[PDB]
Amino acid sequence: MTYIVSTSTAFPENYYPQTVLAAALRRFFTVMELDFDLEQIDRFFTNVKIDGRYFALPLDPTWGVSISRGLENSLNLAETAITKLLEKTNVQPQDISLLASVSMTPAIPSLDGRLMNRIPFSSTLKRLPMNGVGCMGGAFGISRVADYLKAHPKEAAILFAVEISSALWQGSLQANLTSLIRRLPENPSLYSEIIMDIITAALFADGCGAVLMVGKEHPLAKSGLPQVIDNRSFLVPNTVELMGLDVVDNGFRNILRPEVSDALKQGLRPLINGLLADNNIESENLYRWIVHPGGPKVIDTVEAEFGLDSQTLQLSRDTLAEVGNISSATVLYMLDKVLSEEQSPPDSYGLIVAMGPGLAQEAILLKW
Amino acid sequence: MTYIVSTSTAFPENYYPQTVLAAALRRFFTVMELDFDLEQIDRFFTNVKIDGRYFALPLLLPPTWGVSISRGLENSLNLAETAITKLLEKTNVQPQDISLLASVSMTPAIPSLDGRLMNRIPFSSTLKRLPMNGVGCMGGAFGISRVADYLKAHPKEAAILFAVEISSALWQGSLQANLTSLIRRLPENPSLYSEIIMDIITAALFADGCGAVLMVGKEHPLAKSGLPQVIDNRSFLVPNTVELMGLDVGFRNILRPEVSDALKQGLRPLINGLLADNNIESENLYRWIVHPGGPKVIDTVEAEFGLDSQTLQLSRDTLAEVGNISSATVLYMLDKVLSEPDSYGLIVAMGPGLAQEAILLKW
Repeated sequence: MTYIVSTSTAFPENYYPQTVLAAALRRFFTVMELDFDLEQIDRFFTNVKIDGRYFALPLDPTWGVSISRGLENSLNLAETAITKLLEKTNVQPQDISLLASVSMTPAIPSLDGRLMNRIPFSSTLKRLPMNGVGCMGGAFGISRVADYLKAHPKEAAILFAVEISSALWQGSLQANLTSLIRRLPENPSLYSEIIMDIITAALFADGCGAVLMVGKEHPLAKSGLPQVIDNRSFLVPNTVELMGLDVVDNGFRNILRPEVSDALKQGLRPLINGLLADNNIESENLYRWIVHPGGPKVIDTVEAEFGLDSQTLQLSRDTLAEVGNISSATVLYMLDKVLSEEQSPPDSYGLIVAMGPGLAQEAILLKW
Repeated sequence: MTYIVSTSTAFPENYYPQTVLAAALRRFFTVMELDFDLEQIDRFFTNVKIDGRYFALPLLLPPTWGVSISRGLENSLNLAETAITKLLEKTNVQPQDISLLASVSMTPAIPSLDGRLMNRIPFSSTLKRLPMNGVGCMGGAFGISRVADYLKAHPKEAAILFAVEISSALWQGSLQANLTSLIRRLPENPSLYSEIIMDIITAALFADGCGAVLMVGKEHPLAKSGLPQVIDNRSFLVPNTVELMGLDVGFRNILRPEVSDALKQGLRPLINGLLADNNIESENLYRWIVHPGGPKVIDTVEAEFGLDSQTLQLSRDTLAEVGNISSATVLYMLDKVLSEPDSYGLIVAMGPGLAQEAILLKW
């Protein structure tokens, strides 16, 4: 089995409290003289339960130069996270066999290839650049690397996830919101669309997380480290339209439909109960959950679906409170917290759970 | 080791001769009255040695970019489903019996193409997925490598890789806008001349298509002895070559001439190493399958390894019949070889990074 040796994170410079971001969006609503209840901005920016977010891209361009900036910031955060991971484990870049990445940032070549020009990996490094997975990518990545290390038990591998959600604030939100409020009196059907764009504006933030995992025979694979003993994927049929990221002319639009939390119920239990059953364990046997905070409603749905104590998912709400939704990186950040400042009984069980576009969910069974 | 048991292709409905496509671009130049020598169009459309290309998207005086991406997405889905279904039918393999679906494509898709296909084909809801990007024309070869590693740890499982690219999306407005902005800015800046030629070469070269391959572990029932085994694979990235090849965001294909030269930096260190740790000399290779980025790339590989000029003939033939269909090309090539004796072979491709991938096969 694969061992989680260590983790690290990296965040951009500017941290805005949630009220400042809501004031910015309201200012845009007022300046363009858009006709939408200004208090609807505050309601959804407040009830997402986020205290403040990191933005790599300014709150004060062209879509080309915005993406170029986002590429640069993605690379910077990934470099910082990988470097501190290597230094805290005392591992040289040439001893890393596989470098896996997840990020919605457009990058051809991928961010991992780009990073080999700033960190001295060997030229024959294997790379695992994934995409089309959105918020699930963090957990997704662990699974893929875990599978990789089953056949490479002597190797070390690094996964990183980095997202620049603030790129939506570089024009896409503005253009789409102006058109939608334009048509609201013409066609009230679009009200639910504006809400979506506001919720997206209230929800998503920037960040990067990284994790070093090793195979069984690797010199760093010691007792007392979290072991990835199994993982599983699930895709809820006929839910493509509930979540995702569409490319539009001026930029992207984020798809997060209100149905999501209900749709998730179709996959959560067969995924998890099936995984645990196939490892002769029940959901009550889990000492800890690390559940991606899709939002307060997503967390509540997991709580209800598994009969969990109201404190069992507090890490999800805590994470969402301090950094917002940093998409694929969130779970890694959470895992980082758990490894760095929380205590795990020997041989206890943990479960990483994430959801995202498809609508797809990933579940990973950890053992201490 | 890992076996390759079958392959399939899928192409759009319309096949345009290279002469028609060149004439289309010249028409656009002339209607806009762009001050650029139109004989450079023919030249580079002729010099790429492509006789025709499949274009999924309409052949341009442009619709919305969101609409173009929607069409690219739906066409990519259609092609991949056609190829996957053909693969499954020709092997009599049930979709429920597939353990992994890996995809490579530059068509933006969140969720990925492989996820959306689970609604078209009855894969089990717990299908493992490997959706890859950022690799361009290397993806096909790249994909095979990553699937082989997977099946190394899952020796009785089956996986499918598909590669699908819609280059014709770049004819839906990006090339026109870029070429006009460059040409009517050329009098101010004579440095932009290079930028124009690159676009022409892009317009001359890339095409649409899809391939799929079914791969199995070693204990799988389909792992018969007539099939090629992936016995090793290696990857290599040339330092400080990011700006030579790639795709920047419409989009703009990046393909600088120096690629041909930077290519030399990677190939021989890669290939010679991969053969060396497998007790194999480059001369006793029965077969080569080299991604045809262009005839200049094929000639570079030929000279760098001192090959017989028929050894890479499959690359020139492929480029003539289907053009450069990016990550799918080498699958379309593999499909030929399987369908057209204790010997070794290698698949070689190159793409953005600038990265190269090499795979050692044994039949």
